[PDB]
Amino acid sequence: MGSRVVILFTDIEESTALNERIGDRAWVKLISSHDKLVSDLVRRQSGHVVKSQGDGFMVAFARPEQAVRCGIELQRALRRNANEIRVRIGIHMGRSVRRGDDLFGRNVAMAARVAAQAAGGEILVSQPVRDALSRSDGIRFDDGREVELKGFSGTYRLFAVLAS
Amino acid sequence: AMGSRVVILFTDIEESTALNERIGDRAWVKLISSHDKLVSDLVRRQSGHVVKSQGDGFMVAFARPEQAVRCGIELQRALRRNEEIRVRIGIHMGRSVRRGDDLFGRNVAMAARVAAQAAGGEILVSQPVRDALSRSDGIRFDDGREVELKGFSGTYRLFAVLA
Ligand SMILES: Nc1nc2c(ncn2[C@@H]2O[C@H](COP(=O)(O)OP(=O)(O)OP(=O)(O)O)[C@@H](O)[C@H]2O)c(=O)[nH]1
Ligand SMILES: Nc1nc2c(ncn2[C@@H]2O[C@H](COP(=O)(O)OP(=O)(O)OP(=O)(O)O)[C@@H](O)[C@H]2O)c(=O)[nH]1
Ligand SMILES: [Ca+2]
Ligand SMILES: [Ca+2]
Ligand SMILES: [Cl-]
Repeated sequence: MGSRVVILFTDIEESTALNERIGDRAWVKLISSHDKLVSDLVRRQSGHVVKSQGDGFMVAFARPEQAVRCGIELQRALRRNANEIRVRIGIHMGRSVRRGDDLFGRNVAMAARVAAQAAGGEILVSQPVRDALSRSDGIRFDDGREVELKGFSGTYRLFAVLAS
Repeated sequence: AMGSRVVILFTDIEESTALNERIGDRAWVKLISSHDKLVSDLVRRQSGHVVKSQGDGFMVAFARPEQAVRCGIELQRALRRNEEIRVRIGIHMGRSVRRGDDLFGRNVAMAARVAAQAAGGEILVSQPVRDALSRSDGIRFDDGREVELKGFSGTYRLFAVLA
């Protein structure tokens, strides 16, 4: 049930406080610019922005390498811009159900919680994504850390992407 | 805060992930599709407009606060009539920027925080909503509770609808 897909979630760290700080006029411009940045970078990695969930986006890729490369590029771009917003990025892969312009299923929820575990400026991936990229000549991960994810039983090991 | 005055309602299913894990994707997708249909129908009955589906819920715009509250009341009633789904409902009003079929601004964020504060089966409204319904619209509230909302300074008094 469901087609295999790689799901990437983004989320701006403390976006409400930011909005309150800079005001709605500045916020609308900021988020408009951010939307364009993400959309552009996703299309460069042949991804698809499924929808804008909260202060971020749900993005679908066919291959985990594309998702990680996208996340790496986004974090680089946001760092360049600051010279400020920090974004969390989470990536998970598995089967999920398509419904119009949306994806449903436990693996969508899992991807969202992986992103929620990430610090601002960090890209976290689930164990299946890390394992799928175990032999990448360019992508590098840390040793991972164990967490429990809301709504799920057991423990999960999440891995941070180490970019050059 | 900028834009036009709008009443924003958020719905959010309580512990939807645990529910999904319990019944599986096949059953969950069937359940959420049914739920989407239910919410859409009830929103339209009160002249509301579903702006988008935020998480396992919806962001909905209404012109008047009584419309939003009546929608919430009817939704909670319908879910009770009904694999059990409990939903938090939060309602706030204020100026927000409406562009590209979306709503932006601090009052959107505030509405989301109000919904997050609500218990499953509860309809919580901000003080501006409560004050706007002081007239006999056939709606009653509790005495309110004072809480901190993430991202905002100070406290806010939120009122539960007594249906
Ligand atoms: N919770 C929720 N938020 C939504 C929804 N739709 C749009 N949003 C937006 O998502 C934002 C929610 O902020 P959060 O990400 O939960 O919290 P934050 O202020 O960024 O703080 P962090 O915990 O660091 O992320 C609001 O500003 C809303 O405008 C929705 O359906 N549910
Ligand atoms: N966090 C987050 N979730 C999203 C987003 N877009 C869609 N979702 C879905 O919304 C659901 C979020 O789960 P939560 O509402 O935070 O948690 P829950 O399991 O319902 O438990 P509660 O805290 O009681 O609501 C998941 O099923 C996600 O797949 C998004 O942009 N951010
Ligand atoms: Ca955020
Ligand atoms: Ca929920
Ligand atoms: Cl979590």
